[PDB]
Amino acid sequence: QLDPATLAAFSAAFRGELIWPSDADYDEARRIWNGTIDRRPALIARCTSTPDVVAAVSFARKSGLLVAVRGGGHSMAGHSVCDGGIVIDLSLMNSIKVSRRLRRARAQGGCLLGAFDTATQAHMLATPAGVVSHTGLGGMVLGGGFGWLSRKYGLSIDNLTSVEIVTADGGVLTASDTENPDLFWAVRGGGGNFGVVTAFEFDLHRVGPVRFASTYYSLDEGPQVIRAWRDHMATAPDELTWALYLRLAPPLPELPADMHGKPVICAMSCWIGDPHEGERQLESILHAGKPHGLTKATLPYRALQAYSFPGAVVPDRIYTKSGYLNELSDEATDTVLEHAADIASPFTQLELLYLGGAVARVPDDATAYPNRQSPFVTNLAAAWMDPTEDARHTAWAREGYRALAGHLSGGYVNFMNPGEADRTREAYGAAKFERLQGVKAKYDPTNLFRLNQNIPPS
Amino acid sequence: QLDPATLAAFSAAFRGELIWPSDADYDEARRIWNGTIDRRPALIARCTSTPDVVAAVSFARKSGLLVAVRGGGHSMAGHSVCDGGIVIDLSLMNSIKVSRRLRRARAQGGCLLGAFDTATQAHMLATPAGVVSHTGLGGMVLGGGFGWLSRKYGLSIDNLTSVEIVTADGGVLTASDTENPDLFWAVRGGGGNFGVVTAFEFDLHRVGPVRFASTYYSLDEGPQVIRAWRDHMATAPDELTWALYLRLAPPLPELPADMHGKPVICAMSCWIGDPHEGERQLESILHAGKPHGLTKATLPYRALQAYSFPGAVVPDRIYTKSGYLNELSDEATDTVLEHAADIASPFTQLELLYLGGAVARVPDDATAYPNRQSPFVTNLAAAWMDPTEDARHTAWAREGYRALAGHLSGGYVNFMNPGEADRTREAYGAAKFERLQGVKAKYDPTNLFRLNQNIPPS
Ligand SMILES: Cc1cc2nc3c(=O)[nH]c(=O)nc-3n(C[C@H](O)[C@H](O)[C@H](O)COP(=O)(O)OP(=O)(O)OC[C@H]3O[C@@H](n4cnc5c(N)ncnc54)[C@H](O)[C@@H]3O)c2cc1C
Ligand SMILES: Cc1cc2nc3c(=O)[nH]c(=O)nc-3n(C[C@H](O)[C@H](O)[C@H](O)COP(=O)(O)OP(=O)(O)OC[C@H]3O[C@@H](n4cnc5c(N)ncnc54)[C@H](O)[C@@H]3O)c2cc1C
Repeated sequence: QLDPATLAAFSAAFRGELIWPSDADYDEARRIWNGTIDRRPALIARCTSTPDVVAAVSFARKSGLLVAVRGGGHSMAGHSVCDGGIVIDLSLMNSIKVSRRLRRARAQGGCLLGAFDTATQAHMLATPAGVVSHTGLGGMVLGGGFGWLSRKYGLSIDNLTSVEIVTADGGVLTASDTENPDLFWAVRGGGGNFGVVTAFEFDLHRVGPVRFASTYYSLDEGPQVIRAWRDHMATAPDELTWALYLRLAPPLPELPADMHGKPVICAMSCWIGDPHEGERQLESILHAGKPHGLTKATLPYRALQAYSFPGAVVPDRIYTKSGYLNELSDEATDTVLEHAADIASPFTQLELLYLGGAVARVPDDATAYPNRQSPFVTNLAAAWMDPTEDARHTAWAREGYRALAGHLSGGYVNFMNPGEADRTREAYGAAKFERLQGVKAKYDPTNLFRLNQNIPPS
Repeated sequence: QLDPATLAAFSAAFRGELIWPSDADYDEARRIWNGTIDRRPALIARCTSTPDVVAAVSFARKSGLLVAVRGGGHSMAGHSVCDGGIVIDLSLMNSIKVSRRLRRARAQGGCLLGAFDTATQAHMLATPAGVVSHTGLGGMVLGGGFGWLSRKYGLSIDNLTSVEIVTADGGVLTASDTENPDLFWAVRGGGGNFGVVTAFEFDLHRVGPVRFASTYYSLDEGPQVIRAWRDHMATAPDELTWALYLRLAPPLPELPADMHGKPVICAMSCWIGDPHEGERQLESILHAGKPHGLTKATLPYRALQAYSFPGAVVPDRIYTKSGYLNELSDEATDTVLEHAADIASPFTQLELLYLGGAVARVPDDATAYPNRQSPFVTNLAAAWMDPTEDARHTAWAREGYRALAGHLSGGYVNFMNPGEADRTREAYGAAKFERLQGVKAKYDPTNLFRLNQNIPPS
């Protein structure tokens, strides 16, 4: 229940659409990618411009409404919808302006990654981002953003040159390396904690065809494959990216039918560079076990981005446990394989990513992103359909994480689950957390923006 | 030179971005995909809403400025930029709202196809459109729209249920099967003649992974290959799509070095349905010649959409000559193969497409789109870099068209080049042209919207 004159001012300033609990499209509009999050906002505000976002931020502040901000809706913690507050929904703000000559993209805060990649790839350009096309640019970038171009070109934030952001007081600011640089440091890794980013500006790279391979190894050869991977990646050129996704084999025709539904290692790899050299490089890492269901192709970068994940199934419910590693020992490898063998849903993956490369050459305190120096990421990404099965899949992720606890440190804020609100200090570390609290105290002293991996002020 | 009060009235209502000739980004903003078209507008109005388009249309009408309308800028005739007028530039109106439950997408008139496919594929949904992701949804749909899903699900227009359209008098209309149906018939194939479409609504289809192959055949085997293709497609199920792209072989590692840069047939095919049936279906048509550089993949639809074309290179300059055929005779085939052997540029293709299927089952009078009953499309699509070579690549497409033209009928308005303004009556046929002229008399009597394949009123 809201103050009528304040609501009137808000509606008058707001050119976008307002979705109320009684409108037919409220239920669909309040659903986010993590279907285990069922929440009922008081109001959904579909913003169409920066002044729309200003109006919405101001209205939430005057009304005392809990603020959720939504880009693409992919929050693994469920942060983009609230019970009883306002959803500042940016999904209609999807435009990208690309300069081919200047190698620049200016993208609104509601963009979906596939819209961005399409727009830059019209000119054979790109900048690093995540591997699934319908992820939102917004939350991803603000937490760091990594994927197929990161070992070559860094995190998304390593290519961000400025933002336009609406702060909790209703003001609009530009943050860059030369203008409000403390805020610029903080948004590069600090999440939505300091305001609503309504435009991101990135430097772009020329990225022609990329030689790519995806294949599946039997878990019988699991030890030799994973050891080959971790050995190789410690000295591999930045141009090679090679990731392992332990999962049940999808029922696709390139795979023998007797392997369908059984745990396997799906290995995906690419070479950012000359495709003839890439072919040589990928053949050099494809044979540590027998590759089943091998697909090799020379792909436009936009098609590489659109390819993940084999099977093309969107799961309804998810639960993720994740952390970094500094090393992947033989015993950690057996633990990984032991829990991979117990995967139950065909949409679960136990992901082993190797970052390093350009990501680790950025000095640690240049941004708010922690753990550049830990090259391994393990993500126990449980995903399933049946709501009566939540406990069994959640358990797989939780137990696997616990079993590897001796090897795991830190944690990517963008892979954190709904129950992980207190992993924040550990993820960032004490020095970064303290600096972030100081920027929080300057720019969001009332913690208006607290549906995120939250950094309280002071 | 503009009346101040008229300009002030525009600025009072307009909330978008203006680009003037002295502005930094003028030169990139006025460039369109057909780089041979070098024109200099008085003003680029980058609209961000339906009221922006209303103000821009009324401003152009009141000011006497010639109106260009831009969606993705892919006009093969160069229609989306004008000398001395206003470009009503829709590229920032890129938002797509998808309802998974309703299997509906509402897309703004400025969307790029890859933005649209990213948004629908977030819900494993799709609807037919062209094969290159950076194509604009607006000009494509308005001329009809065909691609990988068309044999199965029709043209884009066969999945179109309504539009929001700003007409030349500045009013906003809805056209659907229930509201202004006369206009609705016309916008489904009649281009931007009737007003600026600010929103399209589409029915969507559930489209999971699709089995896909691309391979290259030597021109030595051209005759048996093309004859096998035309014979197979005559009775093929709707679920198989199979296209031939004659071109120079790209210098990719999957192809033998001795074929790089030589004329070949690039055959691409896919099955829209079960991927195991798809594998059986494609294996059966892959071997009409010896398949070199063979890539087979089981792809998310969004990645099939991002795949075209092998080499992933964007030409600066293009020149197109196209038509339909009712049958592809042996004599036509020989001519095709003879002119393909003369291809000079690595970006040129001679395209041989087979539509039919669900496109041909829509009654001919049901939309403004002509030649549903001709299943063959040939497109001599010259593309290149160096402006000093225009004559040699233009001559190639002209002479191939002339040597085939007796077998050709009609022409897709979206493949017309800048010198084909005179092909309009013939492309549409007498009946459709006459009905379109009456809709023109009703909705754009002053031909404000004449930078398109134009239908003058009455
Ligand atoms: C299928 C899938 C694949 C993924 N793949 C990758 C990957 O390859 N690499 C990677 O690094 N991450 C990846 N992620 C994680 C992703 O980075 C996070 O889920 C991220 O938060 C997604 O942002 P979003 O805008 O879609 O989500 P949302 O749910 O909308 O928002 C996430 C958070 O950011 C805030 N927020 C969002 N937009 C804005 C904005 N414009 N301004 C201010 N705050 C904002 C929200 O308030 C919230 O705290 C993936 C996630 C999914 C579900
Ligand atoms: C590389 C490439 C690949 C292609 N592939 C295919 C394909 O596979 N299938 C296919 O069917 N076509 C294909 N096309 C052709 C495409 O359909 C036409 O070029 C179409 O006109 C492109 O639309 P656009 O919005 O990008 O172009 P623009 O240059 O922006 O516009 C084209 C015309 O439409 C008008 N217009 C654009 N948007 C609107 C709007 N919202 N309301 C009113 N008028 C509007 C413009 O005024 C102009 O007359 C391809 C084109 C290219 C260059």
